[PDB]
Amino acid sequence: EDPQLLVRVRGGQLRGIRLKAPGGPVSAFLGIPFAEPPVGSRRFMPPEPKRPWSGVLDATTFQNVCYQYVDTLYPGFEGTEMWNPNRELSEDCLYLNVWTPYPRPASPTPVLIWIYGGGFYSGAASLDVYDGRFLAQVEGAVLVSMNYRVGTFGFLALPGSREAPGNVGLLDQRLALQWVQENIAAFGGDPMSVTLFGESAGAASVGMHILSLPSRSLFHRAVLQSGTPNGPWATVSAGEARRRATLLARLVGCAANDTELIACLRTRPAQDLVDHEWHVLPQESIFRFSFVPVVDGDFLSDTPEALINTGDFQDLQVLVGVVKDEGSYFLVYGVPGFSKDNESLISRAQFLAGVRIGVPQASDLAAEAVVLHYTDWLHPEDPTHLRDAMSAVVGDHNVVCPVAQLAGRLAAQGARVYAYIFEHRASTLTWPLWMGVPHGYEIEFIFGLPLDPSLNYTTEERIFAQRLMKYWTNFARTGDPNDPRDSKSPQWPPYTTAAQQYVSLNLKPLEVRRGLRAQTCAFWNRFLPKLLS
Amino acid sequence: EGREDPQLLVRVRGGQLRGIRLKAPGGPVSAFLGIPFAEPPVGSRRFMPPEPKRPWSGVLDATTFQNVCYQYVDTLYPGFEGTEMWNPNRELSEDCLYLNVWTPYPRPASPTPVLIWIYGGGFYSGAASLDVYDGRFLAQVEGAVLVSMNYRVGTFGFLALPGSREAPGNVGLLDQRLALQWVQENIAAFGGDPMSVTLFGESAGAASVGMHILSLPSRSLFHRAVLQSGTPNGPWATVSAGEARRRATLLARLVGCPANDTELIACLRTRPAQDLVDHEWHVLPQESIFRFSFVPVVDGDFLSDTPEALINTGDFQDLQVLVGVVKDEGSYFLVYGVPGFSKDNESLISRAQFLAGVRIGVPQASDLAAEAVVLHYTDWLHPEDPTHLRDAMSAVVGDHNVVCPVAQLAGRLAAQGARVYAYIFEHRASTLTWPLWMGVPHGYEIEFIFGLPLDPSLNYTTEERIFAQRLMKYWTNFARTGDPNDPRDSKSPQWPPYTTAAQQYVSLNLKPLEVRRGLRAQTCAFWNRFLPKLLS
Ligand SMILES: CCN(CC)CCNS(=O)(=O)c1cccc(C(F)(F)F)c1
Ligand SMILES: CCN(CC)CCNS(=O)(=O)c1cccc(C(F)(F)F)c1
Ligand SMILES: CCN(CC)CCNS(=O)(=O)c1cccc(C(F)(F)F)c1
Ligand SMILES: *[C@@H]1O[C@H](CO)[C@@H](O)[C@H](O)[C@H]1NC(C)=O
Repeated sequence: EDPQLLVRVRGGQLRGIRLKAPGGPVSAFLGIPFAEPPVGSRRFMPPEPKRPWSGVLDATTFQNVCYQYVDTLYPGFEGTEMWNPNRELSEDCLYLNVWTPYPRPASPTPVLIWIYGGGFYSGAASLDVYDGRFLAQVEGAVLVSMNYRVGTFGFLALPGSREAPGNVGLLDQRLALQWVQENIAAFGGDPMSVTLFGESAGAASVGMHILSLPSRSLFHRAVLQSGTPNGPWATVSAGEARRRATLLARLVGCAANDTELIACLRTRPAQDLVDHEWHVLPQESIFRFSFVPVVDGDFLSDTPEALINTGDFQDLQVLVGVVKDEGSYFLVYGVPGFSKDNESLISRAQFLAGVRIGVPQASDLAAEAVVLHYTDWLHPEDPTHLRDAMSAVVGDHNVVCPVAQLAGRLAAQGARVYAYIFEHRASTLTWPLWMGVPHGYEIEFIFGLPLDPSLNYTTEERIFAQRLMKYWTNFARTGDPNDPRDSKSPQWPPYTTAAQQYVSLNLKPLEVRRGLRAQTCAFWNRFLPKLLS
Repeated sequence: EGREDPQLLVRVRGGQLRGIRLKAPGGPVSAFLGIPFAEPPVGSRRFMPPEPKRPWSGVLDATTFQNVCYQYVDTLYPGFEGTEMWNPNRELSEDCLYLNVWTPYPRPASPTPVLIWIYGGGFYSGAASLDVYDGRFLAQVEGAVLVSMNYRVGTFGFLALPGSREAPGNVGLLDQRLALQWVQENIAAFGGDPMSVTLFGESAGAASVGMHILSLPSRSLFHRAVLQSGTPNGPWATVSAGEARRRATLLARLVGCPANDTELIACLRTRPAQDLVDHEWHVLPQESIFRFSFVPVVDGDFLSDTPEALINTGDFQDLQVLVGVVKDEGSYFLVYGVPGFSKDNESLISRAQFLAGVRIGVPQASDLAAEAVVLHYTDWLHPEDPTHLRDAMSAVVGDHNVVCPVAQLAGRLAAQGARVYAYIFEHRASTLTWPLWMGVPHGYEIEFIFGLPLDPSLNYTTEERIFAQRLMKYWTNFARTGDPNDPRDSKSPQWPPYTTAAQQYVSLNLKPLEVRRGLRAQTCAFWNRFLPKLLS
């Protein structure tokens, strides 16, 4: 056997596998169990630390994907499949993955911990897009990724009940966080330098760890990509959670006590739960998800907004960002007149129709406010503008403005913030051009995929991917994405409340801009709330 | 007669006039001044609709300006030209219904298109005799027949107890209508063409013009319209009947005037004119700017419905209107009310002062509507910059009151059949006496349109003369033909009509015409489209 592939952790012995990255080998350990399989009566329950094992456990292969809805809108299409599960579905999914350089680091390496997205209803650490070999190999990072329970299995809550207190998916993450503290040293990783990063639902979990005291001792830095704990989609109230749980239970046939109800749910095949997962939304919406974290006054003392509005972030360091076209991706998923197979030019009417969807909570008047604000009064009926507007609304509503809000809140309250906007459209992107740089297409670059010679990316992009892996790791190492030996380019300045500087991430060297949709986000973050209050 | 100038003696329906030959830079003009067109609206005719002037005997000397209609006089800035130039320059009297006529010298042989000017001044002030309204240049240089007229302002012109016989409302507007009638009967005696009459006016004058377009009995008295920095629609140009009554009654109390409306009015008719003026500003519902106590009332008579209603639903194929604004419609008003602001400093305000100012500048806005205003005009990169705030404050006031109503008007008119030409006037006079920060304020296009820079003794620059002349060509071409362009100077930039499809309009300044798209389009969607929903 190969010594560089045998590791003893607190629970037993593991055998990793030696993988070939373009530039050299890396040691990988996949399918590492961090919890007792939360199946049977353990459904909806917090996770328990995994029992010790005998012999040498094989950790050379990806474990199962947590049970979730699978998308089927464009069957066999790379643009959607790249996010679908690539291993069997199982409730038995509590496993993590560690990549490290080969030979494993000589001195304690900073740790990256990735948390996936998928709107709290899908996702997996086995996705090719999340391949950790490149960062480990090129930047010599130790990189960790866990599976956590999504959808009903991870976030169905009957608040205040003992048998379904909610947030267990986030507990699954918190427990892998712990695992890394107890075990990562063995792989050469530095438990004293752990950066979390994540996108979409993932960025919000990161945020929620920032905001939950029990977690603030498991990491030292965060990166939130295209997602926040605050905002319209990442949390529900206890009353809203209770509502959906109860509704679902009704939907599969379970009207009495908390204990009785959940008991019956526990006796239901996975696909039954997923079969109705979607039917419990309060409105015909987009960028809305059925089972998400709940404000329980436990994991979350209060709402993320209350929490960011008054937290003390004296000792925090954070990288926050969006892409150029946060909204596009979502429109093809049920917004009348949109499709990836035509340029989706819309009429004024469909534009109105579509606003009541991307802002499901909006009053009649609140919606009119949006429409008037995003209409280009020079070309109020121009089909291209109307389409592009629809995207902007949805992206600004759900991502850009919430992010602007968090940055502003953090910076103002002591935190050290770096903000980007990601502006480069993949050469091999399979979505139409009208969607621009969609939600989730910075990831491949951060993870270093363009170095995969066979992915047919251009050289410019290979160079670009390398530049980001640096930023991200320099951040992990130092809390500052700036090369301490660079050099080009103009240096990435911290986001502040006074100047509000962020940078564009594109093929050209860094350019500094001021104000993250300042005027438009003022409208979302400052005025609209009055309009509904 | 017999030894006078045979070229200064004309007859009108009321009798014989003797006018005066005036000198202008380029030659002589004929001027007839203080021609009475109505019986003096005094004593028991105070507040009443004007009665047509009764013929006189002998030749009436029409060589000097008549009395200015009784009005409040600005004292904010004593002896300062900036303000003085708008103050009455003849004795104040309730006997003030007189018009003026300027024509070439000698008078034209073929019928000449006629320009009728109507002064602004909030309906609280204004005189056709101010220097800035001198027809001598348009007359001499373009061969225009120019008519300007006095009309009752303040209480005397617009105080109304709606529904009553003694104070029906709008008599100020009726004075004007009477002068238009006068032109239709008499203007041919001076060589003017009654088949070709063009109204024009600024601020309240502009609003006035709007109101004749909108008022059926006026729409045979003219053929074309110009509206400078004012509109019949908007926040300040009109009040409901309920609100007019509210203010009439309030004024009465303030002056001791407690057969119901009859008794009330009768008492008011016994008050010195000066006591009425002394109390005019107290009937305002809120601390404000760009609001005036006594303006036209929506009576369902002169004005059948509200101006807003009428422009929304009208048919204006036959209408040729030229409209526009100045770069800085709002600056002038700030120094008369908004704490922080003054002509004698650079008026850099704080955020606090800006929020306080928005309430004043938008007096009828709820707390929520005001937040909306403040969030729109705030620059969220620099929400505390004193210079930005100073200029946003100016822009709230300008947009709300002029630029957006004008935008609203052009939009509805074009959409409904009318030829509209729109402009923005961007040139600050080298001679302007206000501070730089005010930009090109409300009213400082007038001197150029009337051609005052041609007066050599006014110390304007050569460019400004060329420029003043260009603008007279535009105005006077539009008067002639309904189109401001020149068929003969065809190579020069064209001035396209404003259309809902392209919202085109031109910049007016020392440089050749530039065409632009969209009258503060986005910001006016706010004022014109959203804000009304925020309260509906
Ligand atoms: C990094 C993103 N891609 C591109 C290299 C990874 C692989 N595509 S896939 O896993 O998402 C996959 C796997 C199997 C089938 C299909 C489909 F083509 F049918 F869609 C796709
Ligand atoms: C990890 C990033 N994304 C891809 C960009 C994963 C899936 N997209 S989504 O969850 O964020 C999403 C996107 C669009 C529609 C829906 C649906 F719920 F309506 F189906 C979900
Ligand atoms: C119409 C011609 N203007 C030129 C700008 C003369 C000034 N009168 S005002 O209505 O425009 C005006 C000007 C300043 C203050 C006020 C007040 F009503 F608030 F007092 C009114
Ligand atoms: C114009 O200029 C002359 C000096 O060239 C000056 O004496 C005169 O007072 C000025 N008049 C005005 C109107 O300013």
